[PDB]
Amino acid sequence: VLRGTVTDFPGFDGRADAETLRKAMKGLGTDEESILTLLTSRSNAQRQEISAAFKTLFGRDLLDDLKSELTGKFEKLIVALMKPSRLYDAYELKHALKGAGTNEKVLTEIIASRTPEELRAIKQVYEEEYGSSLEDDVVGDTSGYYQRMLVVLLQANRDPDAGIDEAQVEQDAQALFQAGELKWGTDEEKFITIFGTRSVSHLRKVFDKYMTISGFQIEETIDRETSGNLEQLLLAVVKSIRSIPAYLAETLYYAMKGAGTDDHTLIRVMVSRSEIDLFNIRKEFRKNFATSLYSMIKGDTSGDYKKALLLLC
Ligand SMILES: [Ca+2]
Ligand SMILES: [Ca+2]
Ligand SMILES: [Ca+2]
Ligand SMILES: [Ca+2]
Repeated sequence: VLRGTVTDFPGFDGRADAETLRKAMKGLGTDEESILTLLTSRSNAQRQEISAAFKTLFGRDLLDDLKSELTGKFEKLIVALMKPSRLYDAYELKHALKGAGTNEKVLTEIIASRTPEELRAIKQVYEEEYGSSLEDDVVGDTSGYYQRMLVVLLQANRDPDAGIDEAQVEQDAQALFQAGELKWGTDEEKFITIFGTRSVSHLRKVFDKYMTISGFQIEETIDRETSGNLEQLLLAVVKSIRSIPAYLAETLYYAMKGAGTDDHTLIRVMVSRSEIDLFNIRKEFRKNFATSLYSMIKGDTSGDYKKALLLLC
């Protein structure tokens, strides 16, 4: 069952909260600790009510005020909290597509881990907000089978979980076996349909059967955690069919491991999942990585940015 770490604050008063925030901002400087503790303990819907209340009481726009007063990764994190939950994934998608080049990592990550229902809603908001079709901007920025696989997934049309046709489980585990042995370089079209179109429970049975045929897990054969956009996507889909919290816990782990931090991914997964499954991601993190998410964040981040992330966690 999915559990998030941010819920609605009981006893919420949008007006009183807008006043605290005004007082924190107003005058020389800023009180970041006041902003930080309030906005991490109100849900996203309550933050939208605070923005509305701030504007009725003061005629000032709350988010421009926050962008004025805050700086750096803390500012980026607060701005991300303030994005309406329904617009945020579409916002991240638009910013990976836009401009020169493209950030394929955010593309793989959101399209492979969002459910068909989330994707239909995202496609809708993206159009409404940006005028173009998510699909046309994706096609405009990606090439090859990576492009094809993304479009397949963007159709939000996986089969229903019902007819476990074990003959087609058999059949599909064979195709993937043969494809794995050829390093996913030969019959792309066959396996893009299997990974994009089958039901989640069919593909779980297919992944079990693959292992019984080969002796190893299917991600062993696709395991190049770098280099090759299609392979990175195949890996994100296999991982998300098994468990979307486990896959998102893993991208968090790799955002902090080594020199530096991928603060954009750390902010994106912490914020986008705070009210969906961040608790499940936490449990998966500890289980698969033998460290709690809190402790890795704490050693990897500093200042008010750290304080706010630890309160979200
Ligand atoms: Ca000020
Ligand atoms: Ca200050
Ligand atoms: Ca681009
Ligand atoms: Ca690091």
